[PDB]
Amino acid sequence: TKPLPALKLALEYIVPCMNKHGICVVDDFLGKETGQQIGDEVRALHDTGKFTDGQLVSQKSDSSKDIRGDKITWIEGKEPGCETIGLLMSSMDDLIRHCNGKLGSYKINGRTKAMVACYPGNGTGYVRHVDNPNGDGRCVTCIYYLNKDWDAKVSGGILRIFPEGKAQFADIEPKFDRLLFFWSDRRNPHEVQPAYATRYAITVWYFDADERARAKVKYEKGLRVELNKPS
Ligand SMILES: N#Cc1cnc(-c2nc(CC(=O)N[C@H](C(=O)O)c3ccccc3)cs2)c(O)c1
Ligand SMILES: [Fe+2]
Repeated sequence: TKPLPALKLALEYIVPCMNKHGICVVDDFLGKETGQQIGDEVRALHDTGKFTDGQLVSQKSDSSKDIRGDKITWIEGKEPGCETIGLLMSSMDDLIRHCNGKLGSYKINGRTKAMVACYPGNGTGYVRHVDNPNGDGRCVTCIYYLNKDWDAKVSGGILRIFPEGKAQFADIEPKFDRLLFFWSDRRNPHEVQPAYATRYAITVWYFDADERARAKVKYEKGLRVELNKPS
C-alpha cells in the first residue's frame, strides 16, 4: 500500500469523477498519523474556546429561523497549534492545482481559509442548502472529516447530497480521514442529517477567477488567499 501521487489522483480520479458526477470522495487522504494530529489540533481549538456559534454567522436577524447548530473558527494554517491543519490545506491545494483547467471551465485562482467546525450532536446539524446560490465566486467545496470510528446508523451526521437533475443522491458518512469534493453551486443542494455525537469537519472553498471578478460586492467567506506553495 503506497500513496497515490497527487497528479495521478487528480487526473485519473478527481477530474473524471467531478466532471461526471460533480461529487467526489477520497478516503485515507493523509493517513492515521496526520489525521489524528489534525483531530488533536481541532479538539484543542474547541477546548480552549476558540469557536463561535455558526448560527450567528449565517443568520440575518436575531429572530431568523435556525439554519445551523454548529461552532466554528477560521484557520489560516500558520497560527500556533494549527500546523497540521495547515498541512491539510497545502495538501488540498496541491490536488486542486493538478486539476486546474480540467474542472469544467473554471480557473481556480485561490481559496478561502479553513472553516473548522464542530457539531456537538444533540440533534444539531445543518438544514438543506446550496453553498453558493448567487455566484459568489466559490466553485468547489472541499471538506475533510476527522471522526474516528463513526457509526451513522446510531450517530447520524450523514451528509446527503442531491445532484440537481439526476436520478440519484449521495449519502456521505463523515468518515475519519475522508476528503470530499463537490460543486458549490445550485448543482449540489445538500443537508447535514441530525448528529448524536460530537462531529468535527474542516471546509475549504475554492474560487474561480472569472466568477469572482464578476461577483457582486454584496457577496472570510469572501476573502481569497493564494494556494499554499511547498515549503
Ligand atoms: N457534511 C457537511 C457539511 C455541509 N455543509 C456545510 C456548510 N455549508 C455552508 C453554506 C455556505 O456556503 N455559506 C455560508 C453563507 O453563505 O453565509 C457560510 C460560509 C462560511 C461561514 C459561515 C456561513 C457553510 S458550512 C458544512 O460545514 C458541512
Ligand atoms: Fe454546505
